Amino acid sequence: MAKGYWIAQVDVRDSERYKDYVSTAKPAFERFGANFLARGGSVTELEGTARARNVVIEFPSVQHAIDCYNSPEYQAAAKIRQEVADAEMMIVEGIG
Amino acid sequence: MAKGYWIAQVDVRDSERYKDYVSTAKPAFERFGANFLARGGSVTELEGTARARNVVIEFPSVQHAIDCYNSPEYQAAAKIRQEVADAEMMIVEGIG
Repeated sequence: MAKGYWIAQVDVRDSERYKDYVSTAKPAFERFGANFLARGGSVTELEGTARARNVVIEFPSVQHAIDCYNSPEYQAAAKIRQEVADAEMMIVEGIG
Repeated sequence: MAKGYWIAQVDVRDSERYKDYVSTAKPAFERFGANFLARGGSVTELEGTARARNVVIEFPSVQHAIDCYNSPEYQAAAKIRQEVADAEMMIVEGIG
């Protein structure tokens, strides 16, 4: 399979409650083989404005990434994030 | 040494000229150790609106990625792209 690249771009509103999301999402990420490539590292804006917090996660497949997002655990954690942060999130299929 | 992740999110108006950008960008990418992880692969939108073409390039370091972007070669190619597409581009530092 091609890898699935989960990419999240995030501006955190409420940093205390954002850790609540990070910690309750973690079991879903681990169950689905999340390989974290970047999590909130230094951002160099080249063209356009970037959100502050950028995350790139490699999954064994797009389907692994989708199932993780859809898991009861991730879905519950996401409720938290959605209230305390603005984020665009997507899965891009890796090269074949 | 942390990797540099060049992430480009692109909506292309003229695919024909965009191909000219890709091929003229290519020697710069090669010079600076670009390892393409995703290159316009299908997008699953999870939250918020994605641009159609999304590129994830792994570079040996953030400085490699920056040097690639600032090189006369890439900058010449980029002018084609800036004419024919809307794009956000950034480098995120890998884990570390």
